[PDB]
Amino acid sequence: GSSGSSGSSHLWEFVRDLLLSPEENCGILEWEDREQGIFRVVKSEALAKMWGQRKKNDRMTYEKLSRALRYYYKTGILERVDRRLVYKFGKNAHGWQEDKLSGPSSG
Repeated sequence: GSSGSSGSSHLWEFVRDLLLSPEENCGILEWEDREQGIFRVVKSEALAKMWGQRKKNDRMTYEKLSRALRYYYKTGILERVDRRLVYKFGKNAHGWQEDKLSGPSSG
């Protein structure tokens, strides 16, 4: 059977899905680099507002959302950038990445 149930939600996933779902996302993000996976948050306000709705957090706002954007750097899910309102999915994240690139080294 197939439906589409994960069980554990995640911001990095929500914000990412928006990039692959132009039908739901309304000029909220931008694809700075498809290969690298870098994206920009054109609407830092709409980004959070929409996020909260997913977590039923009426008090959801960028200031708060970021909390997870900066906490992802520890796990690798996200990649710290030296730009403004510009984030990039690390290697820990999946779905956005393309092609099969591992490297000359392996375990």
